[PDB]
Amino acid sequence: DKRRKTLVIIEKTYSLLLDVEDYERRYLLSLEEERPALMDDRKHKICSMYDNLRGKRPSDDHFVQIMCIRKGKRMVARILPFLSTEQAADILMTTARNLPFLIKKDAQDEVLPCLLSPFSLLLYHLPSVSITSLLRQLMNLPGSPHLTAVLQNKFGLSLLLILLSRGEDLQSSDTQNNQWTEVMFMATRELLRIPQAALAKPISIPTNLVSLFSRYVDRQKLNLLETKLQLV
Repeated sequence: DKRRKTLVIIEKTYSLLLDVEDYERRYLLSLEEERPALMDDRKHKICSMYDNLRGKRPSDDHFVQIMCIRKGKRMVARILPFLSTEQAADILMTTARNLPFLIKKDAQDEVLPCLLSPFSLLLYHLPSVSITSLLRQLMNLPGSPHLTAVLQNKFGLSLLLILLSRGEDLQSSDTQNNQWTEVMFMATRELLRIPQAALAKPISIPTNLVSLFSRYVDRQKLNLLETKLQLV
């Protein structure tokens, strides 16, 4: 159906991507000649890709449709590092907001995991509040919060872990407190609730996750999480 029309948005945007990747590529392998990067004329293309992913607010429809086609996801995964921190945060927020539905349409293709790396790097430019918002969004709070579909998914589960992890980095360097502790009591709770079998296989399991859960759970249940996630 409209998959046909959306496919056009993708190709239109894909062409922009290759152009941007071409300049970056040829510039990165010529770091002698010691010449300043000429980005003045390239910049309006990045915004164009962002617009094509959303297009001012606008409903999640435009973006979600794109994130259902195999090429769409692979594309977005490559567009991310070109976007500004805000643009990428919007994409990540919008992804988590509709993640349950995106996992369903990714049943056959299973290409979501290629977004993990791009999002990983994004999280290191995000402050405490943003991480909480992302987790709060992923878990569906404020609205009825569930994550079952998320934990039973490689990317969903791996994303949850990278978020909780980054949140540890920033919460250790010490309504955020209420927001964060709720998202942490929901995280640990739902993590203990899920059966060992239904849990997906995480791509990269962060080391500081033991310390994090040490703050919201007792020794007894903490061991459960260790054996539960190969925590390290």
